[PDB]
Amino acid sequence: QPIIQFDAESWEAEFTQEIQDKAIEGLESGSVLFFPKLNFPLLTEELKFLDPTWVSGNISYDPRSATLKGVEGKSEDLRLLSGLLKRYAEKTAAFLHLLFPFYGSSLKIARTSFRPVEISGRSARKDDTRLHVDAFPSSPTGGERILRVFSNINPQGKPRSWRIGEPFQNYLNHLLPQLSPPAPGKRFLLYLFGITKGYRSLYDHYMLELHDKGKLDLEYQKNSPQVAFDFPAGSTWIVFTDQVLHAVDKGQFLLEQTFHLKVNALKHPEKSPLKLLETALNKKLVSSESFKL
Ligand SMILES: [Fe+3]
Repeated sequence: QPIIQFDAESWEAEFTQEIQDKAIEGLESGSVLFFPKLNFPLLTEELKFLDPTWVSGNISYDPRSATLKGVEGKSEDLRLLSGLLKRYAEKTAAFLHLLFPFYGSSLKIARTSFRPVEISGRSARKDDTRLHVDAFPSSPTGGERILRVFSNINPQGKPRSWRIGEPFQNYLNHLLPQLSPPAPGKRFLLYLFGITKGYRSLYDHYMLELHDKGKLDLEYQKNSPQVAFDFPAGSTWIVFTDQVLHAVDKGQFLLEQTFHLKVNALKHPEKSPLKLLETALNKKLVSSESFKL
């Protein structure tokens, strides 16, 4: 069940335990949780930002530090834009705490993003029209999960077209023969040189290889099992993007919020990419891992 549909229409929705169960089981199994009626409204004063020219170098906001990046302009405009992204951070965070009480306080918010550039007009590694799991060369996770909340805020009713691929285990299996260990010492140099933020764990190395090799595998991109789904304007969806194979084909105006979650906070840690990779390669893939006696 690549997509599980939910009825919630409010960011302050109260959830029964049955729906909370459905959500966590689905999320952890690598489904997209889809909320067709959960719209994220904009203030009249924010409507001006529905314009791709605000991107100056893909605008980001760090709720932890209340800092906005990737955009230039007058102070008042940056203030408004920061307010928009801040509100998205707040609402998504509240919603996740209402929906996933099992995770308790283990949900750690990360960066908020506003994507006002049209997708259809968009290197092979960066081509997000190619199925991939999320892995960022400059930003290793150390095994932590990448959980994202997305909202289509297109004011012309245009959907956001995605493709959803096969389960992670199948993707990993398909690509296994192409995986290779890192060159000795190379990850340490990336760290010393500031190319990576923190040290790239072996887990991160392998997720990057899956991401990259998968994107270059043209036969796989073309022929692997995948479903095309249009997320309507005014909808929201929630995905472990390090586990769900995904690609975006068209659309414009998206808010996105990243959260991180430690593997030991999961209901079924064995389903995580970290544990699946550690099992497949029979080794510990993050050196900083906690040790269970
Ligand atoms: Fe992605």
